[PDB]
Amino acid sequence: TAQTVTGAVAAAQLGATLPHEHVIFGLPGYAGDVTLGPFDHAAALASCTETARALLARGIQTVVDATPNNCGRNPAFLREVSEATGLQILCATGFFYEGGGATTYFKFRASLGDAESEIYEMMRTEVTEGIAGTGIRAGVIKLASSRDAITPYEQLFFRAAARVQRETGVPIITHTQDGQQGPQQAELLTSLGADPARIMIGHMDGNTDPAYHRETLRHGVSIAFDRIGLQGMLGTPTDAERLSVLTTLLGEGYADRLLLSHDSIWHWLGRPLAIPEAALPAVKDWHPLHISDDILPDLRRRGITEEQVGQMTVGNPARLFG
Ligand SMILES: [Co+2]
Ligand SMILES: [Co+2]
Repeated sequence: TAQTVTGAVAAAQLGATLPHEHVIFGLPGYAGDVTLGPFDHAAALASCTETARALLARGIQTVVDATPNNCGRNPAFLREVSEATGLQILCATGFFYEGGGATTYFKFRASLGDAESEIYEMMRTEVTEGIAGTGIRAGVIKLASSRDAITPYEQLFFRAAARVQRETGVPIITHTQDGQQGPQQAELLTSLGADPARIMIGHMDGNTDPAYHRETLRHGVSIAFDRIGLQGMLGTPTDAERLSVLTTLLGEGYADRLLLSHDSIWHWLGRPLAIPEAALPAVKDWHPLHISDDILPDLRRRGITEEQVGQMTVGNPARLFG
């Protein structure tokens, strides 16, 4: 079964799934901006339930919320959104690339003792028992790595996650930075005995060389083109380039290892931030209805079959998260 924020759910009840999205999200530091950018709970609930309804209208029955522990993750809010709409939501346990922000805590602990075991205990507890005393369990572990390497600090989390994966069977989803380190993540996690049929290497659409994807897929893992709609921001490809690589890989029989998502943020934490005019095109399709309305029909137009589409959007998530 999949562990969702409203309880366990049968694999066959997951339905069409978006496997990497952010219902709410804050970059590390947002909490320090609380005076002028506090959480507007009513406004967030309204906006997020509206979005959940739009997804349910499109046949989407489950979303995997990939928000790390230090980026504003809020299981009780996700449960409110789920209970209000019927949309099934899985949440994550993990911390963001370091790299990234809010890293000083476990880096310091690592310097003074066995941080891997501490991380392992957090992950295990949040997967098996619950988060922050609420009884809401994480349904996926979230890992992230930097662009130029999986750093020794980041590896603490990879080794702790592999251990929890061996003991519980929990799925693992990842973040890759600027289209790098996919093969290394897959190789590291598999070498540690993690189950490749429960690993989704993320942000693989960030690289436009099919050979990079094929190398990752070699480890038996799945890969997600999960920032679909985010176009030419800070090195991201366009969707057209994404789909060009995807059609190639589909044509090589990889449909049962490919997944699709947006990495969208439905409500931003902190003060609202205005998108500069020049950047509007990059973010225009970066929202969770884009795959349903624009992408899937475009793949069908291209000769991708209904069976293949259902494999990416329903078959694979059932197997990976269920
Ligand atoms: Co990410
Ligand atoms: Co993300």
